[PDB]
Amino acid sequence: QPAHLCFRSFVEALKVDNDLVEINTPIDPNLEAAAITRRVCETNDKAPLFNNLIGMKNGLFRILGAPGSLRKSSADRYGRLARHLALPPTASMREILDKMLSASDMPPIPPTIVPTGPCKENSLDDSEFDLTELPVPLIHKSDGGKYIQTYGMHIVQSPDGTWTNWSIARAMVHDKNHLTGLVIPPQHIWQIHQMWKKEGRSDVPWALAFGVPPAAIMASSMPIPDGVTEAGYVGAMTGSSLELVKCDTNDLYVPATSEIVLEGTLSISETGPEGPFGEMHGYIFPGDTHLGAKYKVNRITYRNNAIMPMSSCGRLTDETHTMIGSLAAAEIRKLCQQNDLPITDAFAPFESQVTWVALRVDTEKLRAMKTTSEGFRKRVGDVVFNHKAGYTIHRLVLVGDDIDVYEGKDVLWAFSTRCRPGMDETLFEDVRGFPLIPYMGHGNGPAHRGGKVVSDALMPTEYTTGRNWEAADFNQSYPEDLKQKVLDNWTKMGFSHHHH
Amino acid sequence: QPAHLCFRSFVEALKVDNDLVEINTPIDPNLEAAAITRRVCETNDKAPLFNNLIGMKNGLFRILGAPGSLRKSSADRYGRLARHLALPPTASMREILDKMLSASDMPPIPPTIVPTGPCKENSLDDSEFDLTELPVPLIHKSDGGKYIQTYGMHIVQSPDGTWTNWSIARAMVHDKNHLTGLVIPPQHIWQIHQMWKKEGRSDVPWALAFGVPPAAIMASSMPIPDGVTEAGYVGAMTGSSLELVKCDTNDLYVPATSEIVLEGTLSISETGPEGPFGEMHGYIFPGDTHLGAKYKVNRITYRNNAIMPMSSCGRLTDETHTMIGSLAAAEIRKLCQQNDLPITDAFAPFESQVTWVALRVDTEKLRAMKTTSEGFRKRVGDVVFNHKAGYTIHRLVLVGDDIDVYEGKDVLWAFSTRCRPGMDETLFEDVRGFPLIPYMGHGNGPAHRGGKVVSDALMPTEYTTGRNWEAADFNQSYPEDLKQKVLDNWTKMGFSHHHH
Ligand SMILES: Cc1cc2c3c(c1C)C(C)(C)C[C@H]1C[C@@H](c4ccccc4)[C@]4(C(=O)NC(=O)N=C4N2C[C@H](O)[C@H](O)[C@H](O)COP(=O)(O)O)N31
Ligand SMILES: Cc1cc2c3c(c1C)C(C)(C)C[C@H]1C[C@@H](c4ccccc4)[C@]4(C(=O)NC(=O)N=C4N2C[C@H](O)[C@H](O)[C@H](O)COP(=O)(O)O)N31
Ligand SMILES: [K+]
Ligand SMILES: [K+]
Ligand SMILES: [K+]
Ligand SMILES: [K+]
Ligand SMILES: [Mn+2]
Ligand SMILES: [Mn+2]
Repeated sequence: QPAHLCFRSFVEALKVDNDLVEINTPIDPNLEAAAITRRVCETNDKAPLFNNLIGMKNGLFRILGAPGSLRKSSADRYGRLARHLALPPTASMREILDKMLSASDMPPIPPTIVPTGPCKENSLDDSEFDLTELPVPLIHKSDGGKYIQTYGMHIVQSPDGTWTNWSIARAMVHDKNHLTGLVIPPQHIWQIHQMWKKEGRSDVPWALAFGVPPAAIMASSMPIPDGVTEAGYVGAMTGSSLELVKCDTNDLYVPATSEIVLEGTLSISETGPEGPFGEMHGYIFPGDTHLGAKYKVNRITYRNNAIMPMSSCGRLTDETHTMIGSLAAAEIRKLCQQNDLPITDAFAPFESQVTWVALRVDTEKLRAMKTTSEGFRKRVGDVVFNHKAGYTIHRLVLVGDDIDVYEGKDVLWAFSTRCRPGMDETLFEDVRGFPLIPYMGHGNGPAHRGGKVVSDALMPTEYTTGRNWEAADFNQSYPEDLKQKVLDNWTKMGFSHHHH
Repeated sequence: QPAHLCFRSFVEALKVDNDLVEINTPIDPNLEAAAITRRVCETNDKAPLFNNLIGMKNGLFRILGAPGSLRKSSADRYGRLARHLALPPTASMREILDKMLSASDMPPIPPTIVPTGPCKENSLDDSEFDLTELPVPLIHKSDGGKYIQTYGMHIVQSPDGTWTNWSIARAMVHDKNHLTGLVIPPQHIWQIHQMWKKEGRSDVPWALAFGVPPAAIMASSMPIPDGVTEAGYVGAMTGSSLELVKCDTNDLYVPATSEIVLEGTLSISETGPEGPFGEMHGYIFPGDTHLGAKYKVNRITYRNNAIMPMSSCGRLTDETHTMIGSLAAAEIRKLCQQNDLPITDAFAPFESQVTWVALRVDTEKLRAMKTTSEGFRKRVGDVVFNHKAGYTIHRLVLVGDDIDVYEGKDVLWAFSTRCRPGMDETLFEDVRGFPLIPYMGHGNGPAHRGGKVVSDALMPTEYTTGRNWEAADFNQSYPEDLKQKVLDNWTKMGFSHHHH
């Protein structure tokens, strides 16, 4: 099975790529696995595969850390993401995001039901497992639980059957047969949960599949539109119908090659302690436990020699930056274009802890609009910050065509030099805020509202007659023939490779 | 003579350090020298010494580019600055800035007059030179003149004789015997000029010395207080009285080992076209010529085989970042402490194009103040943005004790995650602004006023009971014994030197 369609194949891909380290000696899921993974993520090292995890019994489970993190080289920086999608490992960020958006004006390719698959190789009933006895990781030393769920996909369906959503949301072990986790607005798992709560008749049928097709986990991390079933979007993106098996204890369908599947219910009434967790913005607030959603597990099915993917998230750079930020940016780019805004590109700079998105403007188009910064900033911020795709993003930075938004150095340069603090900015206090950012949930104002800004790093003549500077850099402040002479004589003179 | 006290010795130091490239084949001062230098600065390469400059005649002149720019290695990143000051080449930024501040509560060591020095080895009168016939560089292709003066020191004295100021301000050739240059408030060359203009009797006696003692050019780039004669401050800093010779045509005194000295007058009446120039923030606005100050040159004296230092300034990283930003930050640190503010450290992040300063707060002291963000932000911004040392800086970022302000990644992390846009900020519109920033002089508001902000990246409990998080990083989210085990087994397991 191809790497983008089968997690087990994905693991082999990483091995083939010389992007894997297999650890075959015993590793403790109490902190040690996650510490090694953290170090990998902070240094862009190879992904770790823990084949001998202390507490693994009856095939549950191995761990793969850092599945969507960065490689050291510039040439294949995003190669792990490219391996989620059948792209060359040198694929650019633009190419990855375009692949992720490609299905947005394609017909869905609905999934194909097959009678069995590897995820049915082993099963444990309601008398045979205990989630407290599995080798679930403690990821950060102050976490409020053992976070089994950092890289699987929750599956929930609307009561009417018309929308089946796939998404990542964290969850931790509560007891032998329950998890607790985040289920918060405006996320689709929350929107669906609310539908079941209003109906009031039953708990939500649920499955949580770990080690799913890599293309599927990418869509699970992207804010594709309300009502859109991720399976059919992934089908369209990959050009193939995904093969799904029915759960044993409910009528939901899981990828046939899922490594581990939990089947059960998401309560419409009960809650339990959840968190704290070392989160995407780089912090944990010890003791900050709050009531979260409560999941009951009725059955576990799994592959022989099952592998659990794990994100050891926190400070730069991990899946919460490479996937949450970039995939929200991609959706925001499309949203802006669908609102007739002249945006060519969007990216969430890593430097911003993925809290900013830089929007590259087609300034030819802007000029034809015959508008001003105040008006344009307002328009852009109303589109983005009133939409779910803008939820996680607190600062938008508008830049002109000379800036490569995928290069954080250049975004920081433009922001710092072209946007006058205050005057060139519009604050948005009456929009949904992202409480996980420390300055929101642990800050001086309302955790859930405001704290957003559009920062205009367009210069005045970019609205009127055209750019009126040249950069004071080697590229722009010297003629072509001179630059090439300099480069051709560089090592001759005594000064100092792309792949590396 | 020691490297910090003699430019010629400094050049040898760089050679000894394996930090110099000597180019002995003909190099054109029309763009080529500056293009090579620009490339050096954008790649942290070795400093170029152009020994065969097309147009050099009778010993005027060789060029040294990138005298205060960065080295590639992390261990000796700031080694060129350390060589200005007799510091080890591995000296940290903190150590360099502390050296630059050390003289601020020392008695001055006034200069020593000596009857001659190398700067008198050759001379040209008022019938023997023509500044249009020297190999003055064209530094950027759209510059409005040939900028002879990018790394020399202007010398001007108050009419009463009590203050002799040394400072860098740019200047370009106007004609055979005049320059034009920037002389703008609140700079000391402007303050002194204004004193002479109010007296109204004569033009200002002036000298411009190139290739001065490196310790002297560092102080020339620092906003030490009004009325303080830089020579005596450098004397105190270095523990030695600087040796100065009298000019031939006026009564000012220049360093005995200056490479090149121009003697003349700074007009109190005349102006001439100046600029545009590829400036520190990374831009040139072609055609943006304005009237600047006008200098008359009456005499040139110079060393045999004179060397002219040159800054090919613009995008990161050159002297306008390493020296302007850092030295303003140092002064701001002291200013804050002298105002009873609990600041331990200050630095202008390169990422900000040196337009921000990050201020590290002793939060134990802050807590004892029993204050709030609004009040504290106001206090800090009133101290800094009403003072000359704050002139160039448009954003101050307050951070707690866990942040190393000399590490721009960490400043960006803290800013992005701990300062709520709007609410956690105070805007300052009625302070002097820095017009050279594009968003000021070429922006939507007054070029000379406002556009400043204090951004509070202190979290709420840093004012009250203490930090209440731990970072989600390898350092903080794992116990010591585990971290050390991970590190000790890192290469054993299969994962991947300080000097490199
Ligand atoms: C890639 C990835 C995404 C995550 C998360 C993680 C990783 C690795 C972990 C490691 C588990 C950390 C936390 C961080 C935490 C978080 C919470 C909200 C927003 C962003 C992050 C959260 C989470 O716990 N809950 C949640 O609601 N959304 C998350 N997303 C974002 C969602 O996958 C993304 O928003 C999708 O678009 C949802 O799908 P939908 O559009 O509703 O169908 N997690
Ligand atoms: C290191 C350095 C400093 C510079 C400059 C340069 C370099 C290399 C060049 C390459 C020439 C580029 C321009 C950029 C330009 C600029 C203008 C104003 C402020 C900052 C930069 C300016 C300049 O042209 N004029 C000016 O007024 N001050 C400058 N400084 C700052 C001053 O040396 C610094 O401010 C000192 O504190 C002054 O001394 P004082 O305290 O008055 O005794 N230049
Ligand atoms: K999704
Ligand atoms: K602007
Ligand atoms: K000075
Ligand atoms: K704050
Ligand atoms: Mn969805
Ligand atoms: Mn001064």
